[PDB]
Amino acid sequence: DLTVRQKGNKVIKPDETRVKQFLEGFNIETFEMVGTLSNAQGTFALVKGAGGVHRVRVGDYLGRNDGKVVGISEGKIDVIEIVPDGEGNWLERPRSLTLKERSLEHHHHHH
Repeated sequence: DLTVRQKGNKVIKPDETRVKQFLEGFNIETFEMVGTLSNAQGTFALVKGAGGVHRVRVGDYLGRNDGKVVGISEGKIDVIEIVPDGEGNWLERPRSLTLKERSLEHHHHHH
């Protein structure tokens, strides 16, 4: 196992050597929280994307921004994603994925 603590930023640039997951090739926002599981085994999160279903728990990663799992609720999932600062450096991006539901929004320019 490994510690999940982090002070400041300690962010790093993306590479073509790190773990290459099928879901890691798609945006983190494109995904939509489907459900959540909680039992003796622990707390897992169910999300849909890339034309399929995926399951990850605290510690795992998802999205091209390596969205790490930090929080898992019944109606929202807290995860830390990596995003650019605007010059070249990266930074942490705490985003919460709420359970899928009726909604709508336009698309973003920068991907």
